[PDB]
This record gives sequence, structure tokens and C-alpha cells, in this order.
Amino acid sequence: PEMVRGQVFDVGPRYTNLSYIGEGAYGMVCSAYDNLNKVRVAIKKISPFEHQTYCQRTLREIKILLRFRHENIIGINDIIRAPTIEQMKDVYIVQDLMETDLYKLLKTQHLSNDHICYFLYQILRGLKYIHSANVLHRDLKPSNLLLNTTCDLKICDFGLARVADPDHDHTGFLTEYVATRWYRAPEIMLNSKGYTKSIDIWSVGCILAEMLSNRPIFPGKHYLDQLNHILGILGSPSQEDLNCIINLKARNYLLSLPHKNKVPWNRLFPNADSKALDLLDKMLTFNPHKRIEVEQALAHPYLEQYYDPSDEPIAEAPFKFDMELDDLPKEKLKELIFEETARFQ
Ligand SMILES: COCCN1CCc2[nH]c(-c3ccnc(Nc4ccnn4C)n3)cc2C1=O
Repeated sequence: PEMVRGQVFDVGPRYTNLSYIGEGAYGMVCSAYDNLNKVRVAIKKISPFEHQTYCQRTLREIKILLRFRHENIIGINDIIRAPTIEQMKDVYIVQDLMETDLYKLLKTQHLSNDHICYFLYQILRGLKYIHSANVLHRDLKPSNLLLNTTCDLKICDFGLARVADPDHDHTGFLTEYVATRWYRAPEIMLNSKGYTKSIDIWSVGCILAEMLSNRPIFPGKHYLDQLNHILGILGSPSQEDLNCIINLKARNYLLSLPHKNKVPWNRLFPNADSKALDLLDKMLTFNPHKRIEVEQALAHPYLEQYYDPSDEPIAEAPFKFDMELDDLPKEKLKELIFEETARFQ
């Protein structure tokens, strides 16, 4: 029973020599050596039983990963848990280990156009699969994109993922959101619950911009400030864009703002590929209905050297509907997690 960052990892003795990788609100990620497999792996400790919201997120993450199988998406190799519900205090997800992530890479390394193009293709390829399953990632950011030495890319962290619900997306002005702020689409702040696929596309665009400059494009200091940054670059929303916002609080705030003109991408990224800037423009579109879709993004001239529809697979068993996990108490949710993880025992 080794310890990391104050946390006890009951993964011994099959897994030994734990090293810290990252943290979350209710979980921790470590690397370890898999005795009898002769390889180093990644192990995520999850402790969601004390909170209903966490139990919902856990069941969804596990359910998705267990059904997903794709080169550009992190899979589950094993799941460690106590033999009984009474003894089950945490859940350990074992995954393949990746050398690093894009967050770590961008802090130190300048990316060549070839790398940017290749990284972006792999993200969209993975995302095509995700969206074909009727799933939304809802937390795509550099620290959630893993890399190895040969530049293979894998999407990780399906903790905030859900089945898409387009008919129940509308909401009020400045309603609270759990996803990372810098990669949050403008509509989250104004009228969206983030239940549509276009939410992931915005994030990818934010990632593409960051790959171009090694700096976040919309670095809001806080929740209120995030929209300030987006509008500062994109400029004032058009009449057409404004008519899709029917919540009066949101629309009236937008109308109350001074006129601002759009800042051209070539002024922010003067060294960037002109085709890359074109694709970035369609990803970072204010109106979520006008925003480019994953399959369209792949067919974009910027990625023409990788684009192969036959080699970009989709899911065999897409999720029919989102589970009503919200209502269920921390107790029934635990029992469902227990049953989902039973096969690995
Ligand atoms: C508890 O947090 C939940 C959210 N979350 C945080 C970031 C993360 N990273 C890996 C992972 C998986 C495999 N390899 C790596 N490698 C790696 C990255 C950096 N440094 N290294 C070594 N990271 C899984 C997760 C994850 O799911």
C-alpha cells in the first residue's frame, strides 16, 4: 500500500512504484509498474461515494470507456475495487501509460506546422468517434490530450462526459458550469447547458489556437471575464447571431455592450498557415448552429494529407439516451458502479 500526495493507493502488489501524474476534484492519477505484464501503466484513483454528483460522473466515465475502442482514445485495461460494496471505498482505473500531455508540451516546446496538423487530425479523429456514439466529451483541453514519443495522441478524462441532449440545451444567463473556463464556449455563459456537440468543437478551436502560439487565446481571469475575452477577439455578435438568443437577460447584456470589430486571425497568428487560420475561424464561430462540425473539420483543406474517411471509424453501439443518474442517491449509484466493475474481479 504505497502513498502519493497523501493518498493511499491500494493497487499492490500487482502494481508497484507509484509516481504522481495529476489530480482532480475527487480523483488522482499515478504511473506504476504492472508486475506480470512487464510494463508501466497509468492508474486513476476515484473517490466519489461521498457525493451524488461524483457518483454520477464516475458511472458515466466507466460506462463510456468500457464501450469505446479507438486508437485516439484512452481505454481501460483493468479496474480495481474491493470485493464487496461494504468494503468498497475507492475505484481504480488502469489505463495505458502515455509519456506526457499537450499542456506539458506547450509550456516548453514550439510546435511545427506538421506537428500541429497531425495533432489536430488525431483529436478530430477521436472526436468523430465520440460524437458518433452520441457522446459529448465536455472537457477537451491540453492537459486532457496525451502524447508519446512518436506523436500518437489519445483523448482522456471522460468524467464530465454525457449523452447529447439537444432538445434540453436552453438555459438562463450566467448559469453555473463545471467545465474548464478557457475552453468554454460563449453560449455556456448566455443560454446553453452544453448538451450539444458544438460545445466540443469550440474547445478544439481553442486548442488549435494554443498550439499556434503556445498561449491560451481566451485567458479569462474568472467566470465573468471569459466572455470579455471571446467578444474582444470575435467582436460584437451580428443581428442574426443575436436573434438566436431569446433569453432577455443574455440578449440585453449583449446589446448593452459598445460596438467592437472582429480581430483578424492573421494579426494574432502572423506565422500561421492560412488554411489553419481558415479552419480555426470555423471552429471558433460565435453562433453554435453556424459552427463547423467534426466531420466537416476533417474534410478541411488544412488536413487534406491525412483525411481518409474509410480510416476514420465510428462507434458500433452508440448510446440511446442519457441515464437518469441525477435523481439517484449516492447509495444506488454506488451499487451501479459496483455492478459495472464486476467483470474485472
Ligand atoms: C483524476 O483526474 C481525472 C482527469 N484526468 C487528469 C489528467 C489525466 N492524465 C491521464 C494519463 C493517462 C495515461 N498517461 C498519462 N500520462 C501523463 C500525462 C502527463 N504526464 N504523464 C506521464 N496521463 C489520465 C487523466 C485523467 O483522467
